[PDB]
Order: sequence, then structure tokens, then C-alpha cells
Amino acid sequence: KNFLTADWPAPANVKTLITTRNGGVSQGAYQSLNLGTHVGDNPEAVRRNREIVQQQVGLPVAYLNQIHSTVVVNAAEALGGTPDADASVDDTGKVACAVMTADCLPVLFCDRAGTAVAAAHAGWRGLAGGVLQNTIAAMKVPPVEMMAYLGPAISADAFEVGQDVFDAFCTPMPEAATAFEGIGSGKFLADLYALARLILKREGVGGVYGGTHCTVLERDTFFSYRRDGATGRMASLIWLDG
Repeated sequence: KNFLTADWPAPANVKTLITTRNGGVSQGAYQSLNLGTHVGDNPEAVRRNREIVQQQVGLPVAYLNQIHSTVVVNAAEALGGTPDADASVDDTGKVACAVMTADCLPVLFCDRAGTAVAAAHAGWRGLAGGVLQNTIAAMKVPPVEMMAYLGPAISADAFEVGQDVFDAFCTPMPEAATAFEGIGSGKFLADLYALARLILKREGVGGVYGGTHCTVLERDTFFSYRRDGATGRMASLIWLDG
């Protein structure tokens, strides 16, 4: 199957779709299911790939013009004009929340009772900036009743960063140092999953799931900027169906 779903104890009316690079019509560096319109792919091809995804979802998808911000919008309001935002929330079941990535961390949210969902784009900038905290707040449900899913991202082994990224997290949040491993010359291996778990736990989120893939290592499944540069974007979607 070209489509995956989140492995978490989410209620039956909370649906997810974790797309892979397969099942689309794009070619070359964008091979196949590229959902991003900002990466240099053929516009018509991207439109077709998004159609393929919509067919799977059965609802309009709130694609955002992601700018690595910490801005959260209501997915239901993001359809009549692409907003500059990096996360969306919904409690209507009339639209699917979605974030596009190719290494950056996608985080999906829902509550145990299935009354609200959300998707957040957590690159290192948005993650260190508080995009997850803002998303949690926008959902208006008790954090303890929330569960988060860590989608496919670049793993620690492949995510090498500098002191600036390190400080962005560890200066204001010292415990975050546990998610960085020094490899010499002022370079570190950053663990986005671990950083997200720390942030989510500190915020009060009841449970965190996922975080088992590496977009760089799994080349036959995911797009990766670190691995290929100009390439496609897969997406992590979530919606209420019930």
C-alpha cells in the first residue's frame, strides 16, 4: 500500500493518512506522490497528486503555505485562500488538517473522545519556537486527554546541526540537551522525535506515539531534502469522521 495510517489508540472517528512518496504521477526527483507546490515540480502533476489524496480522504484538505512559523489556523477557514501558517485545528469533521514534509517533523493531535484534531509542521524553527504549544492551546481540550503522533521525519542519525540549532532549544530548555549528541567540531546529531516528546510531555500531553521512521534511510518510501535536495513532499493528514 502507498498509504499508511497512524499507529495510536485514537478513537474510531479519528482518521489519519500518512502518505508516502508512492502512488502519484510526478517524475524524477519528485518521484511520484509530490503534494508540494513550492518545490519546483510540474503544477499540473501536483494538482493530480492532491486529487489522488482527496479521493482517499473524502474531504477537502487544508494545505497551508508553510513558512516555518508557529502560527495555527482553523482548518475549516483555511480553504478559501491559502494562509501563511504551519498548523491547523478542527472540531467540525468538515475538512482534513494537513502538513507537508520531507524531513521536518509532522505532528498529529486528537483527544481520546474524538472531538478535536490538529496537524502541526515542526521543522526545528517551529519546534523550538513553540508551534506545538500553540497547537495544543488552539485545540481547547485537556492536554491529559490529548494524544500526539510523531510522523515520518529525519532521524537523529541523519540530522546533523550546529550550535545555533542547539542553543535555540537548550538555552531556554536545558533538558533538551538530552536530545542532542555531540559528534565533534561543534556539530550535533539532533533527535526531533526526542525533542518533540520532551516538549509535548512538558506541556501535559497524555500520550505520544510514532517516531519510528527516518525519511533519509527509507528512500523507497519517503521524500528527503537532506538526501535529495529539490524533491517532493509527502503529507500527514488527520480528520474527524463521525
